[PDB]
Amino acid sequence: EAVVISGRKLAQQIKQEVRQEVEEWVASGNKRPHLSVILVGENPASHSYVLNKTRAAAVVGINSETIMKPASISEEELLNLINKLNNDDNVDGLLVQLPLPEHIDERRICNAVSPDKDVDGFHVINVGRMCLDQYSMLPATPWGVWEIIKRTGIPTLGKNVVVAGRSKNVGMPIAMLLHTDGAHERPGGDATVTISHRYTPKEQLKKHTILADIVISAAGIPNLITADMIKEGAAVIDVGINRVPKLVGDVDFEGVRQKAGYITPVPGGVGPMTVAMLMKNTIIAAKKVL
Amino acid sequence: EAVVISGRKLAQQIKQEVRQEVEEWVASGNKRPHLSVILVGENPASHSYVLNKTRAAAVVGINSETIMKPASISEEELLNLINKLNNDDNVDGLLVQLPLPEHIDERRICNAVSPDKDVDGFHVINVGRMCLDQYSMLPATPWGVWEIIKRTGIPTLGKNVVVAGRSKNVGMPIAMLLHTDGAHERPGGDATVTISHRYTPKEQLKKHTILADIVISAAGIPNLITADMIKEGAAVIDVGINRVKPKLVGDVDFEGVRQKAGYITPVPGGVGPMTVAMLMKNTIIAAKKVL
Ligand SMILES: Cc1cc(C(=O)N[C@@H](CCC(=O)O)C(=O)O)ccc1NC(=O)Nc1c(N)nc(N)[nH]c1=O
Ligand SMILES: Cc1cc(C(=O)N[C@@H](CCC(=O)O)C(=O)O)ccc1NC(=O)Nc1c(N)nc(N)[nH]c1=O
Repeated sequence: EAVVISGRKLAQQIKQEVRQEVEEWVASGNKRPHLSVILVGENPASHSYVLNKTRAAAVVGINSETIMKPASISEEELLNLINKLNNDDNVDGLLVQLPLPEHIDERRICNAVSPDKDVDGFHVINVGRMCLDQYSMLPATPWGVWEIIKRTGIPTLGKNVVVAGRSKNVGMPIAMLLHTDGAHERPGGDATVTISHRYTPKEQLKKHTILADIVISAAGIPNLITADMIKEGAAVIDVGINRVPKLVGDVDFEGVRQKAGYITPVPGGVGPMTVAMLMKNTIIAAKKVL
Repeated sequence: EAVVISGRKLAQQIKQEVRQEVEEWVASGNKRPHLSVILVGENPASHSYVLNKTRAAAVVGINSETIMKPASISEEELLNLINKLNNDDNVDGLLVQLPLPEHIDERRICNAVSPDKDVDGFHVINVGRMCLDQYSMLPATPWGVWEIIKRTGIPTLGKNVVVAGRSKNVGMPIAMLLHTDGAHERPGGDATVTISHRYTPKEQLKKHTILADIVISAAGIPNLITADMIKEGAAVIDVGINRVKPKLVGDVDFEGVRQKAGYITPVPGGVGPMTVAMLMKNTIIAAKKVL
């Protein structure tokens, strides 16, 4: 039967590392880290995820504030607010929660956060440095998927991996982290990564996943990963979070639970790892390590 | 037998289009374009390739110069020279031929080239924008691989593609272009892409290539790709150039794969000349200050 990897317990340890690093940093004379979160509108999942992020900040010793603005805000007003925070010497990390209303250019907003405060890793310089295997702020969900793999001890070097999805914030960074060189400034997993997306016929997904030692699902389709697509003993990691009055991942949990070696549940899987790795990035930003 | 795609022929066509675009740019009352290539050291492959670039410049009506420096120059001296050329209004495109000596940080050098003169697409901003499917200077060899595919009508949407190699200048951009969305600012191929590299076990590589409608080899390994790894009718594009009496071959077993592939590029006369052609396109793009 498949080990159900506990995302809640792993994030507990990571957060414990952070609250210790933060306390050593404060004890030796430095400012306590501060994270600002800008939240636009009333997406219930957004508010819920921002709340998780600020609860986690408080219990690791990081100060935080959530600036909530109505969905009717103009792009120029958001860019003013971003620029004021970029110049607030108290603020170490600044992130704008996505998605943003249709009339606001998301990519303009992301590049307007100064890269030293860009704990999300969404600024184009952070994306480019990540893609060159340089030291960077790693985006939180891809770094969480990576930490799930590394702390569970699942090998990646020379192994086959399939990512479902190519979004610039989740799927593509996961694929980048997993195929790249262990020896580089920012190490990678040295795996053999296949990238599928909305134009991958399901038949051809199955022919690649049966070869996969690690299937990573970040598409947002319920029941996309089913037991006949996974080989015996493979690790399956569910980034998708779907509402079907219930919440489920992209994997068919019960069926793949029999077939797989490892699996991550939804909720309680990658979710709390996203919040944990954002805490790492905030203290990294407070140190001006980069 | 397989259709052999002549990269030499396609590149000379494209050079012709660039030439017409330059003459019109000049006839409209604009400065003739100028490309500067910086060459460090005496790698003979590097010298041969820069010579091919400056020849193509002359053919398409672009002024050029190669500035050769000994390998013993310092990083600071290269940056002084690069800053000089960034500030020369006569200079439209500027590239530093890779690889550089171990004491020169390649990353710092590529980021030192003004992004508007960055005809290699190597500046971290161009890399970042390419990886977000924004408009950017595409690097030359990946763009040549893309043109070979598109100008031959070889379809990519929903197809399986395997890239052998993951270098930031060649294999990674090729895999980024091929797997990304046709509907974004800079369109992608919408393919299903597998990236293999030096730790991919040869038997596992084979288990992917057999599903592949396109195989692209940028590993630098003679006879890496052999006819039993390829499915029938597939396209096989040989990015590698290996020296193996001295002879030049690709990563692909040309004669063997010739029999099962639907398409194939030769080495030499394949991707190489396409690299030089797309650099001419990027230089007229840079001269026009379009990005
Ligand atoms: C998907 C997700 C879930 C959770 C979470 O808390 N998941 C729990 C369920 C708890 C519940 O059900 O409420 C679980 O899965 O266990 C936290 C975070 C994210 N993802 C993001 O936050 N992405 C993101 C973004 N949208 N914008 C910016 N700027 N940066 C970002 O990283
Ligand atoms: C690999 C290659 C081959 C040829 C070529 O002429 N091939 C012919 C004959 C080969 C021969 O004459 O031996 C053929 O394949 O037939 C031209 C160009 C490159 N590649 C590069 O130049 N890459 C590159 C780089 N190294 N540094 C910077 N800054 N920018 C770059 O784009």
